[PDB]
Amino acid sequence: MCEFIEDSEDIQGLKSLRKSHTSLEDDDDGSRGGDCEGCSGTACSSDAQCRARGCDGCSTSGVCVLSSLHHHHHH
Repeated sequence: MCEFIEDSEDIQGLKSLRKSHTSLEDDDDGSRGGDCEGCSGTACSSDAQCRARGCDGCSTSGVCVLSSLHHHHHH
């Protein structure tokens, strides 16, 4: 679902961010618009899903990060 979350930019039309502000963790901003831009704790076998995460890539360690490929990736 995505009706009042990545849409947190337009508080003009969507003030449904009120209940998101309730947890007092909305102003962290991390989970507003780009909650997926710093995965790491997302284990990928394929980079295509880190690509889909908007993160960057699967690394040597099958994690979703800015993949720094040290001599290709056997994963």
